Amino acid sequence: MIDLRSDTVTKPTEEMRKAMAQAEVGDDVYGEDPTINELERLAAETFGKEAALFVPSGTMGNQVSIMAHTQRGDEVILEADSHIFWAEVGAMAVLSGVMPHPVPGKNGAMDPDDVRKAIRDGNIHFPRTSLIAIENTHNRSGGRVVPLENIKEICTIAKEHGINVHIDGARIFNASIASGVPVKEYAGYADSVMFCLSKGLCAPVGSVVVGDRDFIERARKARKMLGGGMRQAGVLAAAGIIALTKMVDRLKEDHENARFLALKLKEIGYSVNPEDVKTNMVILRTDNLKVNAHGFIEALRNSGVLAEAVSDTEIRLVTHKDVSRNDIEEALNIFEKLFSQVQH
Amino acid sequence: MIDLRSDTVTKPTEEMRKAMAQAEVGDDVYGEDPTINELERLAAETFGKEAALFVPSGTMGNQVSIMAHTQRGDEVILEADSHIFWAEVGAMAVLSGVMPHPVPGKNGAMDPDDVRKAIRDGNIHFPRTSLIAIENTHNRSGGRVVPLENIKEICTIAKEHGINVHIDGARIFNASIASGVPVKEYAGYADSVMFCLSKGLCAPVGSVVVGDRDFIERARKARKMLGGGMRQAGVLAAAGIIALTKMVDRLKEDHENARFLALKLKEIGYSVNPEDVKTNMVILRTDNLKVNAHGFIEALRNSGVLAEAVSDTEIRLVTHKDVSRNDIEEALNIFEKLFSQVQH
Amino acid sequence: MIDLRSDTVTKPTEEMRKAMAQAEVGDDVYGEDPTINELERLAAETFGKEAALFVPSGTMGNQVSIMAHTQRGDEVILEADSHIFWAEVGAMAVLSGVMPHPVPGKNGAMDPDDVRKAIRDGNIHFPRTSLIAIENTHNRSGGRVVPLENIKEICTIAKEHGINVHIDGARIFNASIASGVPVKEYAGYADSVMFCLSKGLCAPVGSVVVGDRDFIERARKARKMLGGGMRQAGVLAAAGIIALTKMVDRLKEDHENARFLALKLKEIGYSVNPEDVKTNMVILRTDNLKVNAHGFIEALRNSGVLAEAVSDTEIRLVTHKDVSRNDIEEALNIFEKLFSQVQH
Amino acid sequence: MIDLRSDTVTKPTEEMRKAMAQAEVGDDVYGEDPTINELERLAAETFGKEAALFVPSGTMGNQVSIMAHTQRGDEVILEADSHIFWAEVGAMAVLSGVMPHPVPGKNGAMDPDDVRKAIRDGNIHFPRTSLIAIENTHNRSGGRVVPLENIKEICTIAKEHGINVHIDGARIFNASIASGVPVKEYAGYADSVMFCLSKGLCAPVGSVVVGDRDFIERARKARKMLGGGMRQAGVLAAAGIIALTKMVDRLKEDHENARFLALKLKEIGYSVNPEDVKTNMVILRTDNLKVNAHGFIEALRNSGVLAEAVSDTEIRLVTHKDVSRNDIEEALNIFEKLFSQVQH
Ligand SMILES: Cc1ncc(COP(=O)(O)O)c(/C=N/Cc2ccccn2)c1O
Ligand SMILES: Cc1ncc(COP(=O)(O)O)c(/C=N/Cc2ccccn2)c1O
Ligand SMILES: Cc1ncc(COP(=O)(O)O)c(/C=N/Cc2ccccn2)c1O
Ligand SMILES: Cc1ncc(COP(=O)(O)O)c(/C=N/Cc2ccccn2)c1O
Ligand SMILES: [Ca+2]
Ligand SMILES: [Ca+2]
Ligand SMILES: [Ca+2]
Ligand SMILES: [Ca+2]
Ligand SMILES: [Ca+2]
Ligand SMILES: [Ca+2]
Ligand SMILES: [Ca+2]
Ligand SMILES: [Ca+2]
Repeated sequence: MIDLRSDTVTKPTEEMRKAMAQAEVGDDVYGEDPTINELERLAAETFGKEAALFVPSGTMGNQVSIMAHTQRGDEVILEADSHIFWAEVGAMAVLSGVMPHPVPGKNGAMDPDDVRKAIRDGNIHFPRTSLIAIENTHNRSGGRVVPLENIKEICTIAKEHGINVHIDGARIFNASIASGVPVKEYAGYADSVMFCLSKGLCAPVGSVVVGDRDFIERARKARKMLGGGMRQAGVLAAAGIIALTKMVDRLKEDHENARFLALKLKEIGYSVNPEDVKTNMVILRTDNLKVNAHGFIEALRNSGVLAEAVSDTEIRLVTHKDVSRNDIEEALNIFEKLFSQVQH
Repeated sequence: MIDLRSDTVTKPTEEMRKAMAQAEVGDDVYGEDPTINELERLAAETFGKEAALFVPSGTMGNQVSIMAHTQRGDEVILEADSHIFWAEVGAMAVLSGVMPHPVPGKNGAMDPDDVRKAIRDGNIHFPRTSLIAIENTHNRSGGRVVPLENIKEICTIAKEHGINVHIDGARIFNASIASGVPVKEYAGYADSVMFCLSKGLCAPVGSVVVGDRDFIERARKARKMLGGGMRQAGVLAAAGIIALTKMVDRLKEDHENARFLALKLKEIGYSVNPEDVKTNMVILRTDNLKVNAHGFIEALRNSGVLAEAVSDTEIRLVTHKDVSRNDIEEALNIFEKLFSQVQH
Repeated sequence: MIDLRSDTVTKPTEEMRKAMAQAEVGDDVYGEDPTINELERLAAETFGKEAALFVPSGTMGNQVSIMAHTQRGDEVILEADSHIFWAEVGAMAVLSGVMPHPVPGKNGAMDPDDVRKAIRDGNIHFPRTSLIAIENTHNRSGGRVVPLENIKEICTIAKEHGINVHIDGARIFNASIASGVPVKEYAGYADSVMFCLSKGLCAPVGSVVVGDRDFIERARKARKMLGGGMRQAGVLAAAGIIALTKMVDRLKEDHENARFLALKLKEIGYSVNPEDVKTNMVILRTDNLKVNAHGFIEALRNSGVLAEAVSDTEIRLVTHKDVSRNDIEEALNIFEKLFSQVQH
Repeated sequence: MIDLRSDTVTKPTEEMRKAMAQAEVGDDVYGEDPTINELERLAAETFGKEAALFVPSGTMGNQVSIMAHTQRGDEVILEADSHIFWAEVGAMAVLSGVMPHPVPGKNGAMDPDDVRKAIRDGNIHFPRTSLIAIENTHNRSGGRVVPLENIKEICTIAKEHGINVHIDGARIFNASIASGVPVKEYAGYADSVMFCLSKGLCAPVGSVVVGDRDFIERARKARKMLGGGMRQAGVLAAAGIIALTKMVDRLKEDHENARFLALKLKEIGYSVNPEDVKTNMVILRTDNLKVNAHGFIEALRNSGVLAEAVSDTEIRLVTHKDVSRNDIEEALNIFEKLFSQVQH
């Protein structure tokens, strides 16, 4: 099977497996795991922030950030197709008692004027707007890179109102590799950033939240409440340090493989826009096929290629360390064989 | 002052004042207030439902309905400009732990195909869609009437998936008067309807939720939790019986006054669409004026007319029993004088 | 029927009925109801506070106070048998996301040393203690009066830790009449007090929260969220002004009737402690009877007397304006006849 | 340092470190991690249950169980000193919207008659009792073993009412070793059991929830919402399998070391009851010392022994794999040297 479903399926490198076996550990509830502590120090340093917090998932990273930024009855502005709204189980309503205010963007970029219009006036009928969340890269639109200028303008709006800014940077190193913007420059326009270790950077488990000391203290207590306060989690942090410090540069290979995949899919005749492919994701539309996305996914699966439908007419293909150029070429031979069987 | 801010400002009639003074009362927590019990009986009968529940506000009516229809973490589909999302203080997230799924409609009518697309499939990442809310009339769009066929098709969609349907019928009698659809007919396509007594029907306080016996018992316990469990509330229900049984027919006068207001505002030169005015509300746009909506609201207030801005470029004018045709004519004179000094 | 179930069953006086009929009203959402505004002014003045808030029930009064005093995850210290824990539908957990810390008291008075021990230290495992609630009079223990020195010492403890203090003063005027302590004096040791109009003071609907300006504005927004934001509620406030200004002194009659009831029940042979009866409630124990409290309640109801069991072995009898000494004498005759057939 | 603070401080065995490095992993969000899957199969088999769910902490295990057993506004009966109430950050109120009903027990055993009395009647004022939680062993009382007969009688009560039963079995294998009761026999009297891998069984991270298939499916979705849905968590489950299958028998050594510690502390002159010591915990009281528990903890820390104060007059000592008999003897020499310096 060639697995193009997600970059979460990456398996740990040999260096990571060794580091996990040899990890120096302690009880993180007492702040005594030295490898967790070093991962958090490195993460804060990398992002230009005072403090950092390891969490067992990107979902938890986002939700403790929302909890630490908000009070009950607040409203959170976020992009209408972003992960926090789409695919985090409604946690923001249950855990934090906040409402989402979905703003449809273009490729993850909310028009700053629409962000302005979404902020609630001080009026007894309205929730209090206390948080704006930005996702970079933006998953649903195809791993698109949100321009730094968009983040800067939204930060400017937030400072005018006293509103917190959170970046869902699950794939912020993919954004950085594609744009040349260092992650600490994105992070300078936010109060908090969540970034994942367990996607393209190939750690088996985890993400990190970075921000100011007082915010991270609140987020750490939120983590305890949600159940993310682990014991000898240095076993995980050992792999996370390798992910953060050694696995960023090679994300360029995933980007090259996704672009090559898209170029050749277009040549075959599929509805793909290679010009849209800036990081490790390709959106393929079924408009010129007689099957819908779900039927094409099943046909691919039966032919040895795993992918996911993100709508009835769109499939998402995701590259990562565990699909090589050889694997991409094999997948393309499978896509080529299938095209005459599914074309309209 | 000529008050076009809202139809909530209606004061009780002399008949209502007499009825409140001599209301037969009892302790509603024990179900022993005879006037509450008769109002609920009349309301259930009027709407063709098994049971009904008096509440002190339309907000509480919507929120106990949401609580009784949902579990924590569920999603509620509703129109993106509907009152439950716009102007109920984020209560659905705080009180029920549910997420709104805002669907932008056309004049309050969500496209049924967009409703279909908004229902979550059963994946672990997604909330469970358990409720669809429809607002009729639709406030923000200008008191617009949602077509019965829209409500009917959404009811069919909901039945398929085992999803509940709630009508926010704050102004459902205005809708009925304008469409000719009996309120019982609207209500047959919903599990619950909230309708207000304290707006155009001129009661001083309250709304009523109608629905099935088991739903209403759940909503009654939700009412107790939220603090709507009153004692000798028959004082209020006495005016409510008069509102429900005697004040519906004259809503036609409010509609005629709103249509007259809109026609004459257009003749003066203001940006109004009299063809959009089907019940008791008029939207005026400030696009051809030197001031925005907030500037115009202040100019109007200084000149003796009260209205509200619903955006930076739109004001909402609402007619009701306590603005006569005389008052509308006087307001139009004020609008005419103001036009030369606000015109662009 | 002779109704000893509760003092909530009080019906409005003729003076109240006239006042409701001619109440001067306005839209309370705009702060424009003159009778609500005067009731809140009188209430704040009576209790020595900056501001006040009318609410439709004592439950809502307590719950908006909790919301305005707390953040999600906080803990609220309160007496283990107090109404907020016992009989407010778990609202503090649902609406505010706070945990109760029940402290068993003696006659409603929590030992201040137990309050000290219940305050959480700052550890990551513990909620933040942000509120202490005191109930005076204390309902479940038999309408008992919490000593002023208890309230004073708990106030000192709370001030030390920056913890808010709420008095559930549903029956604070009963406490004041029995103790000689002015309600303003009780209230000076609390941040907020909720007191009821709809119990012994005989208004048909409502309670009032008093406190600081900023707290009351937070509580007013909480009221909007919960659905207590009414329109022309001056109809209710007119009766409330009469309740607050004219119905306090005669609570002495309720106390005398309760004490007479208890003395005569003991003379008959029932298990009652007349020395415990300081306001308008009597606890009767069924330990020397063939029936339990529920069996005795049914026997009483069949004989024309309404009361409530508060446990399997205890019934609560409550006096109020609508049970005269004549009615108490008639109830005692019924109790005497029943004794020979229920006695053990 | 001799660390008697907790059994959470256990470090992974050499066999665990090897197994983590060699773990066969996959993406647990897709159910594709074979080592997680095998751990869950083994756990369900061991406890006689249909299904099992790995979680990153015991706190998360308890809280997803509460979420899966309850609806908003429910009440949970639990022992007044149990971990869910004492030390889980008020999560049950925030995450599930439920109230605790603390019942003071004797050594973790709630009197079944008190459990009966705590169940709420069906009444509009009351939350719905839907869950009873039992903790075995009971931490705060000194690692005490709850008798099987207590669990059986509480199960009997729950079946009469349709109430769910959850065992907080963080240390259920310690209970089993001490009592001879197999864990699947305890579990047969519960709907769910949470047990920890990361305490005495020496895994670095994690716990497991066991129960019926439908309950575990709900708990798995709760885990996704809280942020416990990890990716290649087979690295952790590899150690967890060794913990579950190889580390249970040697808990007897921890019990022998705790009993030896207690016997010799009593001989030295400290206020310890060796007869109370049935598993791996010892409570030492400071009643006969001139210092309180906090001062004694600091004196111990400065002398090379780590422990924790659980009140102002009580310290808890906890044995585990990483304190040997040699370490216990060294700690006792330190306790002996200190006694003349702190005795009253
Ligand atoms: C932008 C963003 N933010 C947060 C998370 C939550 O991170 P998690 O809780 O899964 O560790 C994710 C997870 N995406 C998983 C996925 C699956 C298939 C294809 C692509 N992506 C995310 O894309
Ligand atoms: C559709 C709808 N649903 C619920 C409510 C809540 O009802 P309340 O809690 O206020 O009783 C309202 C209230 N509209 C008040 C208003 C003010 C100004 C202009 C127009 N309308 C509503 O329009
Ligand atoms: C101390 C206290 N606080 C708040 C409330 C809530 O107030 P409500 O939401 O009902 O307006 C009550 C209500 N007691 C009603 C009752 C019934 C039978 C016998 C005695 N009392 C209360 O005693
Ligand atoms: C009975 C019980 N249940 C759940 C948990 C939560 O498990 P956690 O979320 O920490 O993995 C714990 C944790 N006790 C940690 C501790 C520290 C010091 C001394 C003794 N114990 C527990 O004792
Ligand atoms: Ca900032
Ligand atoms: Ca991975
Ligand atoms: Ca239906
Ligand atoms: Ca009105
Ligand atoms: Ca104060
Ligand atoms: Ca009354
Ligand atoms: Ca069962
Ligand atoms: Ca451990």
